[PDB]
Amino acid sequence: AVPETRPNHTIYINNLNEKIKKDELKKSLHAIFSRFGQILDILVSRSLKMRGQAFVIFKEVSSATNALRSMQGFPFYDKPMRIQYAKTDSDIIAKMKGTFV
RNA sequence: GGCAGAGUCCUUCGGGACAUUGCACCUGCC
Repeated sequence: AVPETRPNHTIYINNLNEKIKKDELKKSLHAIFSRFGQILDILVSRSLKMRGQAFVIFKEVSSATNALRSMQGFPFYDKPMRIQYAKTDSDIIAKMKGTFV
């Protein structure tokens, strides 16, 4: 395939298991991604489109670049999964730039 | 303030049938 591949603040992971809880999927993303840097927050949805994926916000855009080079296609919930950068930024960073100026 | 969806619809929100390897940061009842 031909993925544009672009750097962003939040990364989107897909191809996950379809039987994870909300406190269990958010606790695993904060333990691995935090090892690289400090995480701000993690959101997980269980809708049809979101039936196996999550989003993590890194303190800086560089913190997500390293989390993808080492976690590119790694095991998360008893299964292999590839990570692709997110398409847009996170709404929490909208005010982190400086109380929305 | 309880609770689910965040996938569609009947709807008194009480319950109920049926689909999805797919870029989200959100609403409603009382």
